[PDB]
This record gives sequence, structure tokens and C-alpha cells, in this order.
Amino acid sequence: ATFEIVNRCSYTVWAAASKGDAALDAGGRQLNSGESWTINVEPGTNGGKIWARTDCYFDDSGSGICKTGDCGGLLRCKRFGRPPTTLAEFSLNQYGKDYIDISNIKGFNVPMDFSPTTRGCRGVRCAADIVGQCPAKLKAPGGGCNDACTVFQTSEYCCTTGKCGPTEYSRFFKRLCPDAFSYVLDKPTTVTCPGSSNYRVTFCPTA
Repeated sequence: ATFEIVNRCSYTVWAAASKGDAALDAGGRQLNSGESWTINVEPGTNGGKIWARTDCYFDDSGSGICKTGDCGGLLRCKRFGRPPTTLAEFSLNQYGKDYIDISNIKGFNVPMDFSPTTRGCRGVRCAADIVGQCPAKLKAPGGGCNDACTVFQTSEYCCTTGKCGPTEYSRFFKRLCPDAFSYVLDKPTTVTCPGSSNYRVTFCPTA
């Protein structure tokens, strides 16, 4: 499956794509304002994620650092990135169907639209200004808006026991972006698409 990843932000981002234990495609690449990068993801990819990283420096070998979303200092990500990171999440060809969603469970750094480019389902979007409205205690000094698990490390915020409920913090995410996961047990906003759909992930989809 192809995912066109498009940076409509006014700033450079370094796109990243991983399924946690491996890169997807090259795993990462710089996208200046306006650029598009098309990757190929193997059918049957389960638990895939795509995200943006900000204010990165890499050297000639592709080692460095990112202020949000750093995946162990690599340009070419093999593992998930350091919160805060708005996440495009997907599992492909799962008993005949694709599943897509956007999640704020690991915080928010960059607005995002995640849409099929092929027929038969809708896209999802989290494009509100969550960084500028972020509650004081969630603001990440390095840039972006942390989820409350990252900040406070409690069973309630992290949903460790499997029994958590919504919180003042999760409700800020949900109010700003009703169509993204705000906490682990949030009512699902996952979209069911035809198996083997193709997709576009757009950073900063709106002015």
C-alpha cells in the first residue's frame, strides 16, 4: 500500500514511519514545506504508525536529534518516536479490511489529516491548535503538548490496569479533536476501510 506523506506546514518536518520493531519503507525523511514523500508499506502491516518530527539535526550518517518525535536519534526510524507526537495509526489487511485512526494518547506536536486516496471510507483529522491552547502542565518545554501519562506516570492516565476513565487532561484533547483518541479507553474513532486501500497523510492540512 502507498502512503503519500505531504508537508503543508510552513516549517520543515522529518516524517517518520515504523511498526515499533522495524522501519516502514526507509523509515524517515526530511520534508520541506510543500514536499511530498510516497512510501510503500507491506500488506498485513499491523500496528503501523506515521508521525512528524520537529527541529531535527542529523549529521552525514543520519544520526542526531529531534525536539519532538525523536526515534533514538536516527533519520531513518526503526522504533516509535519520543512524545509528544500526533500519530497516524493503521493496521492493514486484517481479515479483509484496513483500520485507520489518529491518536493523541502520546500527545500532539503537529496537526494532521489521515485520508484514503482510494474509495469506500472517510478520513480522519486532528488539525486544531492544540499546541497553542495546551494546558500549562502539559506544555512540553521542548515543543508540543504532552499526554498526561507522559507527564504524570499514574495508572489512571496510562491505563495500566486496563480500567481507567476519561480525565480533565484527556477531555482537553477530545474537545480540541473529537475525532482522535484522547486516552487508551476512549470510545473508538477508528475507521474501517477496504483491505489494501491507499492513503495520504497531510501535516498542517488547514491554514
